[PDB]
Amino acid sequence: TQRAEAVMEAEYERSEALLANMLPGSIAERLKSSSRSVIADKYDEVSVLFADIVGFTERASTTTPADLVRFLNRLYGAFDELVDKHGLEKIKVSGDSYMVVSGVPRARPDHAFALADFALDMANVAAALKDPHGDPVPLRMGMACGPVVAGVVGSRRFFYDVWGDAVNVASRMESTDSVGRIQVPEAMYERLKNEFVLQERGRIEVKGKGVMRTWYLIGRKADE
Amino acid sequence: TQRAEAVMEAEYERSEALLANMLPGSIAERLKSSSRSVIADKYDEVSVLFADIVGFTERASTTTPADLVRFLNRLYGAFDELVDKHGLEKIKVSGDSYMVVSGVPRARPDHAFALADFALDMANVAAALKDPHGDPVPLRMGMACGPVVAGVVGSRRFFYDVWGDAVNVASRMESTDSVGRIQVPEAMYERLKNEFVLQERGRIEVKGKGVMRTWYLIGRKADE
Ligand SMILES: CNc1ccccc1C(=O)O[C@H]1[C@@H](O)[C@H](n2cnc3c(=O)[nH]c(N)nc32)O[C@@H]1COP(=O)(O)OP(=O)(O)OP(=O)(O)O
Ligand SMILES: CNc1ccccc1C(=O)O[C@H]1[C@@H](O)[C@H](n2cnc3c(=O)[nH]c(N)nc32)O[C@@H]1COP(=O)(O)OP(=O)(O)OP(=O)(O)O
Ligand SMILES: [Mn+2]
Ligand SMILES: [Mn+2]
Ligand SMILES: [Mn+2]
Ligand SMILES: [Mn+2]
Repeated sequence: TQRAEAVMEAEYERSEALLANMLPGSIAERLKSSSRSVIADKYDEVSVLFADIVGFTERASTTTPADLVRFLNRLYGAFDELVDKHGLEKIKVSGDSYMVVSGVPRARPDHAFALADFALDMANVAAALKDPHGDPVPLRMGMACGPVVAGVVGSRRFFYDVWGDAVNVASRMESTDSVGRIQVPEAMYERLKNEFVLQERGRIEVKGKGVMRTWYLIGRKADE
Repeated sequence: TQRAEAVMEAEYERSEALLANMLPGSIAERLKSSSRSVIADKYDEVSVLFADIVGFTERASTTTPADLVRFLNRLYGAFDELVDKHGLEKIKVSGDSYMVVSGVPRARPDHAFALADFALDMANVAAALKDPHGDPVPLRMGMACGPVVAGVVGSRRFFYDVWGDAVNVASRMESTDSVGRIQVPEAMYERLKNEFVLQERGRIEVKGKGVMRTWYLIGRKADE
């Protein structure tokens, strides 16, 4: 029975390790509580980041669809290493778009700073990496902070997603960005300007907000 | 020892039941195994659908953020039962977006017809129901077909997903679609046209493909 008792726990360890990989800590437990209630938690202030590969579909002429997924897995493996180093939250991946959130599931007041350190690190990572044909991997990166709702929707193939205004403006900060830069709205610049160094881009038209003044994040302030 | 076995059996069962709903079973094993290969399998003939709710962010003015998440779970959970009815593959609910696939894991000659019957059924069920404020639920829908790659990318937050040209043009079919219509490209039209009624929209600009002749799925043909 020991040859089965040890194997049942070895299979439990593998199962728990997968669930852990796919879901944040508290979320996996909530989904095993066998609570019929839905997971929708309000968060007062979180920072969200989107990073998106510049001209990914043009690569479909020189690269096969399977090698493009092998590319994504390689590049995301490098980014996943970086999210663990910074202790942040990877939410999801939408093709060539990588979403990282700071301040969920465990809220933290320095969310903005931590994501800003992350974005600058991510910039240095992609800058060092080559696509399937030895060429560079250009990125558009945008951030935003604010009230968000995080939770799990649906009965199958579910994940912990986050919804809110800050995901909507961070999405625009990324799409409206010039390749190689980290774009932030006026609201985040206000949060960052004390510890970070930023360059004013100017006015920008948002797809659902209107017109905003934007800033580019270049690095931490010199400690001297 | 007696009470120890009683709880440990149940805990093992929670993880397995949770895990069962989270991924296709054989990909969960490939993920629990020590394989260094990319979980990426090529599939020839698959149809992909993208749905997205029209003006979701604006509903936050009348509905609380958590009731919006509860709504998304009520709405897409209803469609989750419709995918099963049609024997298709739900990929995810991301933001207010939904991805359903036809032709993975098992290939079916009617992959395009089965997903077209599903989208039309989905458009009828959405039309028959209200949002929490009592207003209608207008959707944008896009469909496409062709060779696809299905699997998992990255080392953290494993999620079973689908990539390819079909998922690229289905997302553009949805984003560029008029509200309440189901948009498909010329290639998809050419597949459906002998069992379904289609109306040409015409040549429209789509990102990464140029100018495409698009159509609107209207409904099934009168079998006399
Ligand atoms: C033959 N095409 C592919 C083969 C293998 C893997 C991916 C593709 C592919 O075309 O991926 C694209 C979308 O399907 C894929 N994609 C986007 N959203 C989703 C999504 O939500 N799900 C999946 N599975 N794939 C998605 O991302 C890719 C890039 O989309 P963007 O919209 O970001 O544009 P871009 O070419 O990079 O130029 P630009 O953005 O700088 O203007
Ligand atoms: C204050 N906003 C909210 C409060 C509670 C619940 C949801 C929201 C909200 O705005 O959710 C949006 C994103 O935060 C949330 N979201 C989560 N992840 C993502 C993501 O990766 N991308 C985007 N764009 N949005 C995301 O999805 C939601 C819908 O996004 P869309 O841009 O598709 O819809 P729309 O702009 O309302 O209308 P239309 O253009 O479709 O007509
Ligand atoms: Mn891109
Ligand atoms: Mn993208
Ligand atoms: Mn929407
Ligand atoms: Mn969306």
